Amino acid sequence: GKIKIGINGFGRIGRLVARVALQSEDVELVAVNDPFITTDYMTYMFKYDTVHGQWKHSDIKIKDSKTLLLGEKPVTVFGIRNPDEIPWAEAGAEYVVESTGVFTDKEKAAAHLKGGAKKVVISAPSKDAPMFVCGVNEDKYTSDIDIVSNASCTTNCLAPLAKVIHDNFGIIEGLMTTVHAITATQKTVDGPSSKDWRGGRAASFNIIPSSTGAAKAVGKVLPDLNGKLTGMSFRVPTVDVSVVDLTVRIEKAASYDAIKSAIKSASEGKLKGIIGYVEEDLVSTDFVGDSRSSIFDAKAGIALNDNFVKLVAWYDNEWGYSNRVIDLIRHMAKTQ
Amino acid sequence: KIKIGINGFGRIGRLVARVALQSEDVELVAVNDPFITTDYMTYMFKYDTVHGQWKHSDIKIKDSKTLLLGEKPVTVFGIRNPDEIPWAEAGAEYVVESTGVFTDKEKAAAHLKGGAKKVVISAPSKDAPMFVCGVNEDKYTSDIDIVSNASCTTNCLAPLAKVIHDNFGIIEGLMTTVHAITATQKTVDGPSSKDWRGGRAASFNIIPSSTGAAKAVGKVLPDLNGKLTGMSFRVPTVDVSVVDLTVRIEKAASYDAIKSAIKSASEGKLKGIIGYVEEDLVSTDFVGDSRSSIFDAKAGIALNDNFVKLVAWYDNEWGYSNRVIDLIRHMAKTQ
Amino acid sequence: GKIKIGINGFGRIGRLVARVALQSEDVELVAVNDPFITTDYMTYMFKYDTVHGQWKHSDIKIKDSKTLLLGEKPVTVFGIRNPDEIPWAEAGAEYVVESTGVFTDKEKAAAHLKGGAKKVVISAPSKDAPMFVCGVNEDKYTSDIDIVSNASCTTNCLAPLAKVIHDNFGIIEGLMTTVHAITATQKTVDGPSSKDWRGGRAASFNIIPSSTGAAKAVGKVLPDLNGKLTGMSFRVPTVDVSVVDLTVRIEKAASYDAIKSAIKSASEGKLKGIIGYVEEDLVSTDFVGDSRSSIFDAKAGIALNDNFVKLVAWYDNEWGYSNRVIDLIRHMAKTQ
Amino acid sequence: GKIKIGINGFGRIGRLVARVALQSEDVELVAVNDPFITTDYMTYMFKYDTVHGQWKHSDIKIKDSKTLLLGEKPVTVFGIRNPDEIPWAEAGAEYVVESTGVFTDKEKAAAHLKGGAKKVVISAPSKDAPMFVCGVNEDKYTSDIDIVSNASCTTNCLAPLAKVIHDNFGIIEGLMTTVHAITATQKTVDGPSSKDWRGGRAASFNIIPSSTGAAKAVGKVLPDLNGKLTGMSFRVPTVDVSVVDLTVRIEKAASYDAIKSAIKSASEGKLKGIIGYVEEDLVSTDFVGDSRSSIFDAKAGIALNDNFVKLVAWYDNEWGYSNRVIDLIRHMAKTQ
Ligand SMILES: NC(=O)c1ccc[n+]([C@@H]2O[C@H](COP(=O)([O-])OP(=O)(O)OC[C@H]3O[C@@H](n4cnc5c(N)ncnc54)[C@H](O)[C@@H]3O)[C@@H](O)[C@H]2O)c1
Ligand SMILES: NC(=O)c1ccc[n+]([C@@H]2O[C@H](COP(=O)([O-])OP(=O)(O)OC[C@H]3O[C@@H](n4cnc5c(N)ncnc54)[C@H](O)[C@@H]3O)[C@@H](O)[C@H]2O)c1
Ligand SMILES: NC(=O)c1ccc[n+]([C@@H]2O[C@H](COP(=O)([O-])OP(=O)(O)OC[C@H]3O[C@@H](n4cnc5c(N)ncnc54)[C@H](O)[C@@H]3O)[C@@H](O)[C@H]2O)c1
Ligand SMILES: NC(=O)c1ccc[n+]([C@@H]2O[C@H](COP(=O)([O-])OP(=O)(O)OC[C@H]3O[C@@H](n4cnc5c(N)ncnc54)[C@H](O)[C@@H]3O)[C@@H](O)[C@H]2O)c1
Repeated sequence: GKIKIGINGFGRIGRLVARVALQSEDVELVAVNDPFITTDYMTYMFKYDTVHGQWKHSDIKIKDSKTLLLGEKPVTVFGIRNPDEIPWAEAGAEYVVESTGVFTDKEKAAAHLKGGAKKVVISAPSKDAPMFVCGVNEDKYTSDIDIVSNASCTTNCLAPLAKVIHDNFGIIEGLMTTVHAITATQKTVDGPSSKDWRGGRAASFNIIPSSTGAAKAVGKVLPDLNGKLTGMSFRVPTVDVSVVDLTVRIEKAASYDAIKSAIKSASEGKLKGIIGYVEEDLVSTDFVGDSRSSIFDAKAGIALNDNFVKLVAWYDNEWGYSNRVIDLIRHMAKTQ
Repeated sequence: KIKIGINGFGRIGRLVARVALQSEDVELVAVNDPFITTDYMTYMFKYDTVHGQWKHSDIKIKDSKTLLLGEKPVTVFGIRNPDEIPWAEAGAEYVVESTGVFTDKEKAAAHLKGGAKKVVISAPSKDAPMFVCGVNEDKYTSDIDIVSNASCTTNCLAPLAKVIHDNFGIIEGLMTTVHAITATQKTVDGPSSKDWRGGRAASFNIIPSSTGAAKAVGKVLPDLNGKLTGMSFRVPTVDVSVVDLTVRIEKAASYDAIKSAIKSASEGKLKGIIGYVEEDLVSTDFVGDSRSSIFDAKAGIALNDNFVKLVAWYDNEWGYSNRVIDLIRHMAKTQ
Repeated sequence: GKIKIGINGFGRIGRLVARVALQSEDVELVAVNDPFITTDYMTYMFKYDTVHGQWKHSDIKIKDSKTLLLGEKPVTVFGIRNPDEIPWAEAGAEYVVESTGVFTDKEKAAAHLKGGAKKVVISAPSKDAPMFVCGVNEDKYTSDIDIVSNASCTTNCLAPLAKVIHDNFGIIEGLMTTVHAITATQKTVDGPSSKDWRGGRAASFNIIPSSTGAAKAVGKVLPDLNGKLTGMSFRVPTVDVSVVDLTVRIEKAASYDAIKSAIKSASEGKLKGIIGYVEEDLVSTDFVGDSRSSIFDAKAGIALNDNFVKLVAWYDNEWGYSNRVIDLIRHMAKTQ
Repeated sequence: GKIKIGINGFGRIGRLVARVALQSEDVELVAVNDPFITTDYMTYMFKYDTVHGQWKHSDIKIKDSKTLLLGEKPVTVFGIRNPDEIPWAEAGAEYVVESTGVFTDKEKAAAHLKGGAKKVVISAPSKDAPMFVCGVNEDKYTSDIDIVSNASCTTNCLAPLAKVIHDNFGIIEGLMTTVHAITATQKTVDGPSSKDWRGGRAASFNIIPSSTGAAKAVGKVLPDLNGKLTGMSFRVPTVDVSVVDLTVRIEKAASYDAIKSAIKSASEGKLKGIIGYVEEDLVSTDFVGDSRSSIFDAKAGIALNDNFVKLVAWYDNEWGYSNRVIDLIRHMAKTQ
């Protein structure tokens, strides 16, 4: 080991990927860049979390103007806006997590290579960097690629479920709806959002529809499913945890029980850790802190017939995805 | 000149009263609720968290058993059993059964003992004839004294499905409703014997729930019996819900063809029942909308010409309350 | 014969100040500037509102890139960043409502005079522009003052109440707490807020303590109270409508009924329309749309004794204030 | 050996008092009564919680329809409405936690004795049963008392704070305000609530004033402060964690720093575990899970002068209080 990483954008995903790395045995966080959060403010934002509780694993302290100590393990802090000016090499950061939400293009994210980084993992979909979803197509990653995308948390939820359903029963066509928690891009009160008008309306007092390429993106990581899936979303007044509502038409007829057995076995086999399976009366909060990418809700789903069903799968959009960012880094690091 | 009474002065009861009191043809003459005194009733009727204060008329008490809406008298009852309510004394011909505990045909029929002539159950009934305005209210016959106006969800789903089925032919469909919280839910994790998920804190959880609204469409549109079903997700909003209907259709149709069909329907026969919008609206923009189903053109999406996802809004409280009154109007015109 | 005004910053307050003007008999909105809201987006943001309902008093349309049509009446639209670059006189705007939140300094707010504007009303506290509060000290205004502040929504609620109490009973000292709805400066989720750390935390899932000079500002508009009042604030998960909680030790002993009586008298007299009086079991949503600056809740308060009492007054922080912005302009227009 | 307790009313407090017992080393939960929660349903309500996470401390099994298995320890389950009919003795429950909220009268709670219980601790204020607050007057308890009250969560937060301020500076008089999270007695939508009209209004969409004698109650556990304190509450849209806002006029002049010091000193000494002290930018969710009764927030408070100040103290109305119920039981058992 240890695998040395840096994080650009110490936000919801940035801070949680830090918790995952800090709690790991094989990954070492060595640097964090965010020009909007000072070293001092960084210890506060990292220690306290409205959703995932207070950090109690180690002690948080400031060594100096730009060095955090987690315990004492040292973490360099940067406050640079331009990625091509971040000296990642100085801190030994081999892998950089691009979780700012503004450098998703391959060309922008590649700016990190200038300061000495060897690999960059974009914490969101990318238009030109290849996307990988763990448990679905991460084995397609080749080490000659230096900039990749870990897709969206929604694709990480739907992709695993669709692969199981497709492998077992064959998917003819499917439509997805995700009841999604509010996020950083939304507004507390009605305000401007030029590219997403509905997105500008007060987040916690409205059900706000939105478009999403998360379902269609499944066709990129699973080519056989190209053009057979798409969907949309409804952002709702909850702080975290979202759910996928997949309406699918399958080729091979199968009872609901049959579908439940296929998912259960997958959650216990090759996709253990990625896809979960519950059969209780759970609600959103019960999934806070769940590290799986997709937790199938057995009792919530409903079948119209043996070839037309609606499947339900939860996902802690912040926690599960953050764990997948790390898992993808772990796999890239084990490649070759 | 239609005289009505309301049993259960709750969310639906109070709003149905607002519609009636603001109507020219309907007259509320009596209200019954054992858990709300006459004085408290004036407060619960005047102030509303979501539909604003009532200023249409002055609200005052005359006596302990009589309210005055500006200048019209409204008798107040506090009876527990429906078969003890002297509806006729107040001259109430139609009784809106909105308590939520008397949906059985035989239980609602209790209002007839007090002299009521017809009863309209503000909810689905296991055995009472069901009618949805704009869908099958014309199947109503004057010999029927007890009917169901179905659920707000079914009122949203039914009209829409009828338009798509008649134009395009729905082979199969699955619906999900993102629904506002209601009175049956809890503020904090509490006991809900018949619905565990529903006992969990209402405004701090996405809460899955089962719904018969989709299956009930089969009762008002026979050709869709067994062709639809679904579920629901209760979310942290105070009112206004939305139906997401995914359907496979017989006749191939572009999304634009589907939009115009709905738009046409909204400007014709179903005008006032089904609405059509093509703006970036959100939930609160629908508070106070009297339609049963408001199609969101921009929210919906189609995978191909035979498989699509349609989105329709509905103020579960206000639109339904209006339908309750519309059914009464229709029944009253039925010889 | 109308007072021609313009609005810089088409936000919560700018948009509602616009609703008030458009429906008035004496003020005419002739121009609005907001570099973040295009002309067509402006018609959408103005028409629909999560808290105050849809605009139905008149039709809304776009005459041209650059002109709106509010019930057959034209409103010029600008999208200029720098205030000194706004051609207000072109639109004929005599009064400018500075509601962007970023130009509260008297010398920054004065940039509007460059474009031909004659008077500027800052919709917020100002460190160097004088503050006036309707019902408290607006008559102190003289026509040679060209830049003024309408204070804060909280001071507009606190000032009138404090005045009545002080004039009748004499305030020895007081401490205020405002349980305030969330606003645009807050975040949907745990986000950066360098000047107000607490204010960065998820808005609708936390009680959030906050500093405020609203009680201290009372000294500016009411000299004899200078230094005798101060306070704090808690931001809670509501969309609009706030409440002031004033605890005061008074010089003249008075029963709670006598205190209630003084406030009622004022609400029916000199302070009608500014201070309101309620004796019913109301809650926050019952005040949405109330135009008063301070609605005294007679039942919610409690006195420990005849010289120490806790008084409660509600205020639609958005609507009440917006109406006061207009009332101040009307007053200034009548001066000299 | 172990203090064997029984719980009547498996609600928020009842279930969290159970978690505390089940995690202690000295307390043994042996019986639970709740006629509205079946034995099977009980495991589900006990295991998952919207606020305090999933119970992971020990496994949960159902031995049969009358008993649960928690970490191999049997817990009898009753479903009896009338308290006088619960055979506490049969289970071995010595102390009974009366947490239904309907049997707070001394004579009504005494019903638990006819079934075999020796002591009854009511988890709410009582009109006549002796009230005790750990760290304030729990030593006033005498073995001849079999039925006591552990006061309210609010009085538990305020009393310890007032005791410290009074012992150090002397409290001449004070007025309190509590910004409180919603509770089970409130309603999801505007519904009937005859004894509390405001409390019938939509809980998560309104700021709801409410009366409260939690402040007047301090004079009960703290005789010297009788008639020196009172106040009221504001229920707001949060799921848990409330805060006390105390405005007090003190006798001995003290700078804010000296007051902070006195509180920090008490939090590290005699009142350790009861009173807490924080000097950071925290928000409500940061206190979820805190076991103290009162957490002083140094930075949130403000002083007008050395004799008139506003003190802020947080409390997880659910958790802090549940821990104190166990502590009161511990003290009673230790003073048999
Ligand atoms: N929140 C989720 O549920 C979720 C799940 C999966 C993927 N994502 C994706 O992760 C990304 C970040 O999402 P988030 O919710 O954590 O956002 P966020 O807003 O919480 O965090 C983004 C961080 O980027 C920082 N930042 C801004 N400009 C910067 C710059 N030039 N250099 C360095 N740092 C900068 C910000 O100060 C902020 O702390 C987005 O692309 C998002 O779509 C989010
Ligand atoms: N709220 C909605 O969105 C909605 C929409 C459509 C249909 N419905 C249906 O309407 C019914 C009521 O729903 P709601 O949300 O208005 O509920 P609610 O709880 O707000 O109102 C029900 C009222 O019934 C009263 N009541 C109880 N027992 C009574 C009795 N024996 N006699 C007289 N009155 C009595 C209550 O005191 C209460 O005021 C239910 O069957 C519900 O499923 C609700
Ligand atoms: N919302 C309230 O409760 C309230 C009440 C009283 C006073 N205020 C004060 O009013 C001001 C605005 O508050 P708000 O809640 O309406 O804020 P907001 O964020 O809703 O609106 C501010 C508007 O300013 C625009 N803007 C930004 N930069 C600009 C520029 N250079 N030129 C022109 N427009 C620009 C934005 O695009 C936005 O639409 C603040 O100073 C605030 O303190 C707010
Ligand atoms: N934050 C808080 O919620 C808090 C803090 C301090 C004190 N308290 C007090 O604790 C008590 C309970 O409050 P809660 O919030 O836990 O309420 P809750 O409604 O969550 O729980 C009460 C439980 O009592 C059960 N119950 C009802 N009648 C019963 C009977 N006859 N026999 C046995 N069980 C019965 C219910 O089924 C329910 O599970 C109240 O007196 C309250 O004032 C509450």
